[PDB]
Amino acid sequence: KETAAAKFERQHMDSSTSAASSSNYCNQMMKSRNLTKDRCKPVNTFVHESLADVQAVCSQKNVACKNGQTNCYQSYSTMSITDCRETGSSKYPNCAYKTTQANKHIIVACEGNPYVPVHFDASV
Repeated sequence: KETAAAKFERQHMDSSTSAASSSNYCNQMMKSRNLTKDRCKPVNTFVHESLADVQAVCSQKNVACKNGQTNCYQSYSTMSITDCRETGSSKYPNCAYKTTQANKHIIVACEGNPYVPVHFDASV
């Protein structure tokens, strides 16, 4: 079955674009990445960087995860990201999101060997 590292790439990476180009970006990407298959996921962030730069965060600033775990890392640099949050008209299966583009540091949780990101914690 899908690994946790492959699932983080499917849910959070979009190296093919530099930034969201229109208000429809979240609607199209949440659907195409299959995140609205069983239900509408309420929030999700896409990161518009190369996978090598996001995997490198695992060896950057170790910080506590919002749930208290200590295998989280904060990127030293800000990154281009897109926040997708479910709107008031969202109704399964036609899930609807608001697209917000921003430049922030990201926080991920890492595991394994190679040690790579497997959960997107927060952006700050």
